[PDB]
Amino acid sequence: HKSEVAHRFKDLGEENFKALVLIAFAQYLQQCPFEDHVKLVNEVTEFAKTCVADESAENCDKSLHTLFGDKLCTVATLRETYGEMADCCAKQEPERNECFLQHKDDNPNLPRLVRPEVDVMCTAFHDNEETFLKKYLYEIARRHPYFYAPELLFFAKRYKAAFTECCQAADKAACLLPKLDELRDEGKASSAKQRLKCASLQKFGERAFKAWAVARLSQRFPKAEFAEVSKLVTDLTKVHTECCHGDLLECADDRADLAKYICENQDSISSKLKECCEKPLLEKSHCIAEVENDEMPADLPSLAADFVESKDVCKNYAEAKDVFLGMFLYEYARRHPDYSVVLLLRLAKTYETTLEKCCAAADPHECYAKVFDEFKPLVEEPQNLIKQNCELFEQLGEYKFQNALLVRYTKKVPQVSTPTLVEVSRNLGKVGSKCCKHPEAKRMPCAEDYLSVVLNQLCVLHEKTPVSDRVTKCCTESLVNRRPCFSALEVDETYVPKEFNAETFTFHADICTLSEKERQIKKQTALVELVKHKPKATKEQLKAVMDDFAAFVEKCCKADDKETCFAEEGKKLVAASEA
Ligand SMILES: CCCCCCCCCCCCCC(=O)OC[C@@H](O)COP(=O)(O)OCC[N+](C)(C)C
Ligand SMILES: CCCCCCCCCCCCCC(=O)OC[C@@H](O)COP(=O)(O)OCC[N+](C)(C)C
Ligand SMILES: CCCCCCCCCCCCCC(=O)OC[C@@H](O)COP(=O)(O)OCC[N+](C)(C)C
Ligand SMILES: CCCCCCCCCCCCCC(=O)O
Ligand SMILES: CCCCCCCCCCCCCC(=O)O
Ligand SMILES: CCCCCCCCCCCCCC(=O)O
Repeated sequence: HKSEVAHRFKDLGEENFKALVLIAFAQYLQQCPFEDHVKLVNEVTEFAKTCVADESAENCDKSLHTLFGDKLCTVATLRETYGEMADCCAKQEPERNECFLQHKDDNPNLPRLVRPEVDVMCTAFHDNEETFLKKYLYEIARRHPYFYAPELLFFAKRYKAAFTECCQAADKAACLLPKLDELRDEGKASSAKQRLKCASLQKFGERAFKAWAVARLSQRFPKAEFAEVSKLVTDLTKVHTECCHGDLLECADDRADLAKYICENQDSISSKLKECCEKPLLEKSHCIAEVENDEMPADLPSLAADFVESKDVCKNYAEAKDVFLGMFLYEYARRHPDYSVVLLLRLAKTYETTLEKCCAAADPHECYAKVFDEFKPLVEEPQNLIKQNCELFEQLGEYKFQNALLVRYTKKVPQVSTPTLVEVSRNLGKVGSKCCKHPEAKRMPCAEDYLSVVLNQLCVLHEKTPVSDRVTKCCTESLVNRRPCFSALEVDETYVPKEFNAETFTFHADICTLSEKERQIKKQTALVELVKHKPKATKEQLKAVMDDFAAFVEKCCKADDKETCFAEEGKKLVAASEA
């Protein structure tokens, strides 16, 4: 249409318009102060209206990329503050915006945002949330310059919802802290999931991304015929591509295009999309990616007919192989929402290998007549692994559970950072606590999601500075093999325990006045070093020693005097436990 500026304002809404404009500028001009942006966001919302009023107002017919670009190159401290970047202004069109895109900083050099106190948070809220919420939005925006504007928008309107319901409450913190934490982790398990969709696209290939796409998409839209899922896949993949590139506009659009094709052919695709395609343009796509598994036609056969028995199997393969291996995955995938995508993938890898050896051969029919056998062991592993993993967690709490994982993944790899062996140890915890709260039916997919991010923030931290091969081997490995590879570590015979240095195992009264989280971390931390010291430690020598540090805290951080309770009663463990 006529002037893209009005098209956007009218259909997005002055409100949303500002939010996204704020974000968009904040994602590029990471250095400039919040107050600056506010001035931009109005100077622009004020201009925009000029078209929402008579779209043929000077400059309205310009392209948003030209507009966006033109006003960047208007900032002033552009060079003084950005430099290199000021140099895109002398370039051009297509080239000017692309130039700008190459200069946004993955890892910004700002401080960690401290989370102030419920009280000031509240007080500042009731107060003008405009700038309570816009500033914090601005803050998150610049620290994560690649996060999808509209989505960051959606988080925010929940962070808004959050203060709404707690700030006006009895005991505030109690209400909100949980929520806030929950919204926090929610965002990392989204930031990282967004940064993983891409690497995997660049590392393993377009074929791989598609494979995954057909899998996940079928499980979700099981009554959609293959050619449909197939069409939805090619689109996704492209969508997932221009988005990884990072051109927030082209990205947004595609997602909208694909968003509304689906909307316009739901009968072919799904039912459960009724209540999402009634949403406004901005959410259409998000709502959908989050839609819920559609139901199966139940009456559905068995993959045996089409993939083992017939004849022509070998022929239908050769005749264009991915189509085939795709169909295979489709069918297998749609009949098993309860499997995590990568598991259907080895099923595919497995099957693939099998032909490939089989159609090359004396008698294929009898050569592969029996793969489904090769599948059972694959499917059963993660099922046993989740079963007894959620069972162990049923006994011990999140806390006592981590501590299990803590010892376990230290003996298997005591080279790694202690703080790291602690971070991940817990993150795992939460995953247990999360996804064990589901039923078998939805257990595995849910783990793959999280486990897949956690079990990576762990790699990069290890890519930061290497410490093990095994950990580095399981990290170079394929997204498909990455998991088992970990679930297949054994405990480091080679090593020699760490070197007694006590200043460690010594706990001054500090631990009385600390918080729930911190107390546990100081405990878990020593929990590790201790294992790092006496690696061959038993599930019973430990349990004792641990029951000892207990009632030692109970102790010291209790009866009248503290402060040397710990100290005298302290050393009465240090050497004290050693047996
Ligand atoms: C409708 C607009 C309302 C205002 C929008 C901004 C509200 C957000 C308020 C944030 C206030 C708290 C800041 C803080 O201390 O948070 C710690 C954050 O770093 C946690 O960030 P998250 O929102 O969990 O992650 C969003 C960024 N991700 C998803 C790219 C990682
Ligand atoms: C030091 C790094 C630790 C790596 C973890 C080792 C690999 C296995 C970790 C066990 C998981 C413990 C957390 C938990 O309580 O959940 C149960 C998990 O075992 C379930 O995960 P999986 O069934 O492997 O997830 C399915 C992912 N698959 C299907 C692609 C393997
Ligand atoms: C060389 C040997 C020195 C021994 C001390 C050095 C490291 C100590 C090793 C234990 C590390 C802590 C283990 C852990 O992760 O949690 C332990 C806690 O659950 C202890 O229970 P608490 O509730 O703190 O104690 C309560 C006391 N009660 C149970 C008697 C009431
Ligand atoms: C299997 C879910 C298919 C949903 C297709 C909706 C496509 C909208 C854009 C896709 C981006 C969302 C990423 C995701 O679904 O994980
Ligand atoms: C001057 C800049 C105006 C910029 C407005 C950016 C608009 C983004 C609209 C995004 C529509 C997204 C649809 C989707 O994500 O599914
Ligand atoms: C159109 C997609 C065809 C899917 C082919 C099924 C074979 C299993 C794929 C497993 C992931 C492959 C990883 C890789 O290619 O290195």
